Amino acid sequence: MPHAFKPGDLVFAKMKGYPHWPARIDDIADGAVKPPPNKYPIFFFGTHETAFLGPKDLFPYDKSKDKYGKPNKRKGFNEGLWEIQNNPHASYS
Repeated sequence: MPHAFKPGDLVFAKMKGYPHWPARIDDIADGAVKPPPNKYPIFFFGTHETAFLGPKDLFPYDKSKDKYGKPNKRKGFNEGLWEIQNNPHASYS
């Protein structure tokens, strides 16, 4: 059975006006800004951007990839597909 989300989990993450996007739950570095309560720091593959999202907008990657893991015209999306499949745990700093 599922646990709560944890750093390193792979997802597609949804935000308004954007397709379901390949992403991971990030750690918070010592000294870094902490997320709001009940939100997680989401790192978006390809764009390398970060947003704070709650579980309603996080779809586990294994279950969802068949629906959401197809090429998209949006900037960064296809690079992000490569990252989540091929090196989802690397430093992209």
